[PDB]
Amino acid sequence: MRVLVSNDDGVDAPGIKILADALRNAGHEVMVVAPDRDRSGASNSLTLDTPIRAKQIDMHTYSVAGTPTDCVHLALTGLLNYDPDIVVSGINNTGNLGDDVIYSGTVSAAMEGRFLGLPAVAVSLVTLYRQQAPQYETAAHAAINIVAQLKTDPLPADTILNVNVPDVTWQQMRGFKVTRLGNRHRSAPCLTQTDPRGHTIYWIGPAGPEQDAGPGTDFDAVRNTYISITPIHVDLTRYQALENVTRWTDRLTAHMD
Amino acid sequence: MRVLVSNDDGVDAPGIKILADALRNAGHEVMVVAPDRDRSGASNSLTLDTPIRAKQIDMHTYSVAGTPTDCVHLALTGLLNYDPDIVVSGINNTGNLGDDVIYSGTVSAAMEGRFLGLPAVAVSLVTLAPQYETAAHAAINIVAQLKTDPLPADTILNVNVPDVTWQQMRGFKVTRLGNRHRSAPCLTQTDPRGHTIYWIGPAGPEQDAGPGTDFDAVRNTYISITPIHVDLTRYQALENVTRWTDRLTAHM
Ligand SMILES: [Mn+2]
Ligand SMILES: [Mn+2]
Repeated sequence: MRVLVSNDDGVDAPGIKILADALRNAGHEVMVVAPDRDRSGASNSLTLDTPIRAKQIDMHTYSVAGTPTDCVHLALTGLLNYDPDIVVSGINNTGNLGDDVIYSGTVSAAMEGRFLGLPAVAVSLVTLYRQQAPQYETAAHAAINIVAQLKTDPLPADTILNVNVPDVTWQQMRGFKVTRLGNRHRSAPCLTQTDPRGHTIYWIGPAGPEQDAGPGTDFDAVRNTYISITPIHVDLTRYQALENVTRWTDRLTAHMD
Repeated sequence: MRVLVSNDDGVDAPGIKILADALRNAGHEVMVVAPDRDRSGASNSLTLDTPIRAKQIDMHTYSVAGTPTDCVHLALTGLLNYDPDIVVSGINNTGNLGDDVIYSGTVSAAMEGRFLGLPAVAVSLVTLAPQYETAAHAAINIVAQLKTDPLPADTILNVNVPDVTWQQMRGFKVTRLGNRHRSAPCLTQTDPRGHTIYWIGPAGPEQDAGPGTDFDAVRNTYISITPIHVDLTRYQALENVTRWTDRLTAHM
């Protein structure tokens, strides 16, 4: 099939190079459009006030000076003469779990893919301890299997998949599981120290034992050497609360003017 | 009741000062913790690699050099001997509609307060002499209503206000999120030097902003209220994916 590939670490990242090579060996056609450098640390929204620069690296690669949402949007609206069937973002050098997903760069690229009517998948690697080469080939192998399964057995396509792969060899993996998002921000206290000049500074400390990381969550599966799969929303409207708020607003109207 | 106020425009912004004064005149207790500069245009994630600095301006005001999420988090984890009942963010100088909400700085503050177990509301002004007094009058009425009539507290209210006088306002309406940028083509132009540049085109031919949306409400001079998610987990799809994953495993 015809696949598009993007990320948020940059076009020169080793994670995006291995992912692309694995797909071509499977018999797919792959185009790549990625940022010129690491974009993590800035806003994810679209640029509308200024024009955007772009240059070509090779016959299959384009470099873009902007956000990862700009990359996917332009590629499907006239930048190229190419009609893909699916969008894949990755592979990230750091995991994306729990309540950190909403502001993730890797996820943002897949989000823009579904807005235009295409199923999308996000893939991350769970590394630890910041000369050991990461197991990128392991994450790539899991990607080519999910894609081939979506081809024959499609999904309702009103959802995107978030995937996290443990940093080990394939022979040590234990299997696949479907999980939910957990929480961690609640159990993070603050700290107080002094700089070399004697001014008070503040740190955000580590997580405590009272965190939501029990059985059923994505945090629990990755610690037991399992691959996590979590379906997430695409529309932030809570429809199951509309009828109640409407009656709540009716009372507010009569109490005022 | 006790209220915690924050924003993303700045601690010296006129929008946050009027909001705070109106709440105190209503009989509530107010404490302000806001960013030091107009940091509208950066990431909203928590800071973990570097320490954060903070200064106390007066009796009820703190200036923080970090994201609006850093403001709310620190204020509820030991910075203050204060136990608020609700968090309010605003008032923003522009609007927040459609698919611009997910990456909004104003919303990010209200989002963090919910993770710590507190109800939150975001307020924005739809600017096309700003009418901040009109938005402030609408805020105090909603706050007082929440005390007597509580909500399931698994949702956040997103509020937008038209830029007119109170005498011209027509009422309140419950809406849903619309859309405007899912059909904007790519345009090709040249810079004064000869290079090639690309613009993202304006709103396309057919957009999703009809009856019921949040765009349509403010265009006809109404106040929009939209309940939004906090947990991005789609529980209504866990059944199909499970069976789908089983067939994936059974492919050897
Ligand atoms: Mn990254
Ligand atoms: Mn702002």
